[PDB]
Amino acid sequence: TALKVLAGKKLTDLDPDEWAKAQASAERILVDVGTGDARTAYRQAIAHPEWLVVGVDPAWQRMTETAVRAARKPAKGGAPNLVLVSSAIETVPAALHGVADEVMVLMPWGKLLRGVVLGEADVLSGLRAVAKPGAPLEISIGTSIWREPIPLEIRDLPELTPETVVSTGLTDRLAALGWQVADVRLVPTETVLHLRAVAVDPRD
Repeated sequence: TALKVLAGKKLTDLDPDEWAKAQASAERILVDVGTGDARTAYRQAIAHPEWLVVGVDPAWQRMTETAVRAARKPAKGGAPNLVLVSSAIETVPAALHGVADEVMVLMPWGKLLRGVVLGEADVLSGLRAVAKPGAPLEISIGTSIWREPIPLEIRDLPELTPETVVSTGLTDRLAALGWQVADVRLVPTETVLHLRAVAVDPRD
């Protein structure tokens, strides 16, 4: 019920009332699903102190170094608006339901990457669950991963292009789970596939 949040190197139960207070005080709430070492989320947190930047990742021990520098005083690189949550997107806590003004999936790997490419329901629904209505979903995937050697988790999958996003039915599956595709574009450095969706009612 309380979020399992990082406090430096240790894991912590975040006080449900403090969690609500932080959201209210924030002008915008941004959720980074799949953070890695979460230093991208940290840079965002430092760049936008009025934003509540929530980093979500199951591998919480890789975020610890960032969590340490974030826990410091403001004069030494502290980011009190950064919240690193230990969780998978497939099984998100109820405290994370509908909290996001924006959901980002930047350079995913493993199940998150494969889930996004294939359009797995458990992943897409988990992404949808944390978003407020009208919230944008940003997915960024570097297309260099389909060069050899190709990572195992997308090894059997054809390269994701704007045309394949449609032809594979990924767009349909996003639509059936509450995500309305707004834009898809290749951006070259390495080409980066950008997908933009908006949180809506699940149709088909």
